[PDB]
Amino acid sequence: ETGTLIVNSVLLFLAFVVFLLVTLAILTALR
Amino acid sequence: ETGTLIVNSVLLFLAFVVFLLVTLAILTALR
Amino acid sequence: ETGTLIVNSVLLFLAFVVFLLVTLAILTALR
Amino acid sequence: ETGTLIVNSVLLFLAFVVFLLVTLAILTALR
Amino acid sequence: ETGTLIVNSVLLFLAFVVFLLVTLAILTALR
Repeated sequence: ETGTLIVNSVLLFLAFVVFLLVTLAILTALR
Repeated sequence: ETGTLIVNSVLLFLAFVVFLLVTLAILTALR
Repeated sequence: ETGTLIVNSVLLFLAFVVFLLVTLAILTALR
Repeated sequence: ETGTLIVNSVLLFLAFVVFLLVTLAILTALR
Repeated sequence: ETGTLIVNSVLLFLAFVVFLLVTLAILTALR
């Protein structure tokens, strides 16, 4: 009906932050 | 009534990203 | 009124996944 | 109107779990 | 219509906590 439905979906984008964390962790561990 | 109810449930899938983080961490620590 | 109210609460369970991450991290660090 | 509005706010408390993770990580790294 | 719509957006701020975790992790790893 409105963006109110997409608002929750937008939050779902937080899943990217997780890979960001591993990005730094792997940047030092490599293997 | 509508998917609006499942939308929140979908976000719950974010729980998988957590194991993904430990996956990389354990891939270097093993033990 | 309906489970729609509990749906958000259910997501709150995600707080457990956090301790799960530290569980593996501490399983290698111990101290 | 009702707690339904606070329910989402309650979930926001999950922000504490994040510091909990760093707490253990820093407990071994110190520096 | 009301803040009820912004409430979900506010939770989105949790994305900051993720960088906070890497902040401590990188504070010890540097590289």
